[PDB]
Amino acid sequence: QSTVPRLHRPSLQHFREQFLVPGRPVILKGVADHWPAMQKWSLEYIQEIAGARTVPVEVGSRYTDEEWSQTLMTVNEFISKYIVNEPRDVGYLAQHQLFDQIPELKQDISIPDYASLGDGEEEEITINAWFGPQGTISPLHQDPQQNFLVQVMGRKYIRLYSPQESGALYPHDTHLLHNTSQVDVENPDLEKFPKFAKAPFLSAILSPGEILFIPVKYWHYVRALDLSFSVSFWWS
Ligand SMILES: O=C(O)CNC(=O)C(=O)O
Ligand SMILES: [Mn+2]
Repeated sequence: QSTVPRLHRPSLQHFREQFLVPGRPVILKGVADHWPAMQKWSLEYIQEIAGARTVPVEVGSRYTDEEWSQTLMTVNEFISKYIVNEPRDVGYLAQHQLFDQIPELKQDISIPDYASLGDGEEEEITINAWFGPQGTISPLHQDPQQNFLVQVMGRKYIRLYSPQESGALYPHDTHLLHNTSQVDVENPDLEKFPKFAKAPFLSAILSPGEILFIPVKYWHYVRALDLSFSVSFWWS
């Protein structure tokens, strides 16, 4: 159990050799801290630019829950019901291609140059928004591409487990959830999942202007500590 390392604007070669090729997480500083988003994206700005648009919203504590569901509403409705007014349930505008929907917002972000070290096309990079209140939780899971998760507003608590530790994370048996752990990271049932207790991990609090590199297939768990807006870039 240790902290994810933080590096200020490392060279492309240093990132490639020490992090990308070996598949090791790192937080990059001084890279996204000057996105216009970092100063422009307030709730008021998001309402002005996106408020009338329809977005998918996940409702419930964790997508692994039984009562969890997905609905559609405007961004203004999402803010009113799940952020500003004392909300009744946790809602999360998660994993949504908001920048394709609202191209004006693309002007406020940039793809990190480190993504050019991959073997894929820039036109195939997928950019997703993650916008929600304090307390959203994305259960421990792994993704099939590299990721840069950029924090714009608020902070997130992140726990990372290597693919080498997959046995101790008890992936779901069904094919559709095989990329998700059965374990609740922050309150694990150690009578049912004893191997989880000894599995090593990295953790961090990701703050505005920071980029977390999540290597392909690295298991990650994310809880928002404040009202939060993150932007993920999936690339190969
Ligand atoms: O930010 C979150 O809640 C979860 N993020 C991701 O799983 C991701 O960027 O791939
Ligand atoms: Mn993910």
